[PDB]
Amino acid sequence: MVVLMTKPGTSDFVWNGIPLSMELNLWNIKEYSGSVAMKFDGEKITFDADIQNLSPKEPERYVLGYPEFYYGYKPWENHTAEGSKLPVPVSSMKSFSVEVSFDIHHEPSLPLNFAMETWLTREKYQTEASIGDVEIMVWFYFNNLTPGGEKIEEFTIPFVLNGESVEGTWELWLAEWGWDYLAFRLKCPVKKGRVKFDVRHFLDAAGKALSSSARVKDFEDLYFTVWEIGTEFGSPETKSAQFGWKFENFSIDLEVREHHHH
Amino acid sequence: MVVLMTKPGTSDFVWNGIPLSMELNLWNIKEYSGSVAMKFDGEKITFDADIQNLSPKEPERYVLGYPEFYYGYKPWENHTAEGSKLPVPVSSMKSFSVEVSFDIHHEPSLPLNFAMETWLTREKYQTEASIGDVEIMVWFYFNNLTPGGEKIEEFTIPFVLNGESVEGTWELWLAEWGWDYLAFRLKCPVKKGRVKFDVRHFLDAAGKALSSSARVKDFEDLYFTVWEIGTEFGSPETKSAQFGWKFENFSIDLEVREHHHHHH
Ligand SMILES: [Br-]
Ligand SMILES: [Br-]
Ligand SMILES: [Br-]
Ligand SMILES: [Br-]
Ligand SMILES: [Br-]
Ligand SMILES: [Br-]
Ligand SMILES: [Br-]
Repeated sequence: MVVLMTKPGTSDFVWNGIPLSMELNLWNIKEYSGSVAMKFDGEKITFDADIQNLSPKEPERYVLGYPEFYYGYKPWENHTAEGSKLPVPVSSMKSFSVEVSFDIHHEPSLPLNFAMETWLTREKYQTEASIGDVEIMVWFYFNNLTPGGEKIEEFTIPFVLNGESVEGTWELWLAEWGWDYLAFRLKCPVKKGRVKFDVRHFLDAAGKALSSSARVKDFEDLYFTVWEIGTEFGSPETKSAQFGWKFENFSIDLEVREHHHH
Repeated sequence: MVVLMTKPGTSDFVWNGIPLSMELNLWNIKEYSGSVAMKFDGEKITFDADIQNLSPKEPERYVLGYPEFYYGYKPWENHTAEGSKLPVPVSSMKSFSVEVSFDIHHEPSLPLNFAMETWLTREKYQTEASIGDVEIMVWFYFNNLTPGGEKIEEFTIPFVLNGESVEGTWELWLAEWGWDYLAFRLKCPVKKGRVKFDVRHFLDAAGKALSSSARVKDFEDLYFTVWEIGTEFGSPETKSAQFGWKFENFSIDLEVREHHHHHH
């Protein structure tokens, strides 16, 4: 299964029996010159960009794009690969373990992160996120890039790094924009390696942080729609972007609480 | 050569052609029960503690002990293993690279660090440290423990981590006690791995930080007496300690400055 993209768009693929979507996502790019290439070869997914003459569509949104791949339904795209077990309500999720090997390369000054995210929505199949909805980001890497909003808390969350169980300190950045923006940023970023973690830990911390919010009142009743894996890049000042990534050894294990458990 | 200790004290040993001293150091423990064991087997050095009924000698000093090994002369113990190249004046040191593989294990609540250190003295073989002398610690790991004094600066200092060159951010903690206490703490602690770094880089940052000191007058003229490698542990509320460590693949490389003979 060789799936290749050289311009913005979305393609579905199957990796280790998991149905997924790849998105060469340049959402906030107005214009550009150069090259972009996304490829899935059956064993791995890679992305490379060597783009110039950049301008943002909306300078206030800061980042330029998010080349990624995802499991589940992405609301902003009205899209899901066939056979995905997502969306599921947050209350029915016992655990959601994600495993991936990664390598991030970039031109040194480039604002960039290695971020994973979900959209928590009131309705199962929304086409946007608004007041009452949540965007939860998990940053494993960052370079000359700070999350949006303000740092409100710090959480200790375990994960497996290169087969070793480690306790990470995750900064929580909150913003009350069109929707609720929550970004958990690892204090000690990792550019390459293999990580294994349970998304449930980030859902617990986010529910606890939103426990006094007048906007997100029924946290556990929201639908966990997707799990996106990619790199946000750029700033309103970025005119040239040279970077890429490689993802390998990918696996997801979703545990849903049902009547036969216990 | 097998070196084994099961109570506080010192023993000399030779590792990969390097003369060293091991110290089962419980310096601030007034009393204890349970087991302590330090061992060198030719290839590695290990320590294990399963101690209870702990009480400090001086509660104000906070930590309970520092089981360690060292290269050179430790002033407080008036001791050196035969054949060490230290003490040397700081000005003479071009480079002092240290390499070690380490694994620290401990009960989760235990106050503990993986800290390396030197004592910078005015005279070559002092028996203690006082005003004008410096204590410089390098913390690669910490658990439920903060260095003494206050955070006065942050420094970018490179090191090799698991064969990859990295640039650590180190907090500098400074305290004006009986001597000057300086502690460089890695913002991103590592309890297991392989590290290679140059002590000269920490001395350069310690020299800058102490540039306008009324106590420390001439940094480069002081003697670099020792390089201690161990784990500080405990607190005045610590009643029992369960932890251990293992150190392997140890090497040091001292590069001294060359002299040019003047005829006057
Ligand atoms: Br295409
Ligand atoms: Br690059
Ligand atoms: Br961390
Ligand atoms: Br997991
Ligand atoms: Br233990
Ligand atoms: Br660091
Ligand atoms: Br180095």
